[PDB]
Amino acid sequence: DDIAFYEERLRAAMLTGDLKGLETLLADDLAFVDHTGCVKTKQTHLEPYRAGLLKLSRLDLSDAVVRAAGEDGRVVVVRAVTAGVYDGEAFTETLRFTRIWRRTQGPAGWKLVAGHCSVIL
Amino acid sequence: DDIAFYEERLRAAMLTGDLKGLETLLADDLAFVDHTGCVKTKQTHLEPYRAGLLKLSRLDLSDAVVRAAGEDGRVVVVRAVTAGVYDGEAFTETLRFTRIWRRTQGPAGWKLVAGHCSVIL
Repeated sequence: DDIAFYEERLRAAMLTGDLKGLETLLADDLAFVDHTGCVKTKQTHLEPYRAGLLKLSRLDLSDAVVRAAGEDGRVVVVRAVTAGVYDGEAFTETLRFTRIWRRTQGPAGWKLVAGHCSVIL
Repeated sequence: DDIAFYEERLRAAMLTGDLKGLETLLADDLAFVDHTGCVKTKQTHLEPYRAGLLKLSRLDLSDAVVRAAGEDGRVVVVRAVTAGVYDGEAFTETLRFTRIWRRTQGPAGWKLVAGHCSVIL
């Protein structure tokens, strides 16, 4: 019902490095565009978390816009102020995220089918 | 049914500056993230076309990925090689586009509810 629950779950899993949490939230057909415009799969997307190459210290979301793409699709567009370490280097980055969630059944929930992030300039 | 029809319609409307075509394809609740991470509405998104401030000469799409966000949502992630004039200046830009289409009824079709574009680096 409320995509805020899943958005918050995702934020927590990313911030805490909860790989199992991330694996649960992301659909296996994930197509995720990264900040260089490269299209990543679920396994390539989660690799930095799984290797310990990405650790986030800050992930502050604001200005969320939510739209419906039918009863079973939800778009979330949000501003994210982030900091952490990536590939051995401290970083700070401010991004716009677009995320597309699909409704899932069996266990009633939502999973992430696609997303895009790019820097806010 | 085939989101390729609407993707191709959109490509043609953008390339030809068909403002009415664009107005038909874009939902009124459009949230579109531009290449600086700014979130635009349908009216702010179409303004450069309507003013004659953006004219495209090239819009070559490739490597399209399509995903379903239920029966009534479709995600398209595509590489776009573009050129034109914007605000009086010739430009060339290569982008990744993410587009989220919703199924519409009455006239059976699809309209764009959200999107994101960023440069491929």
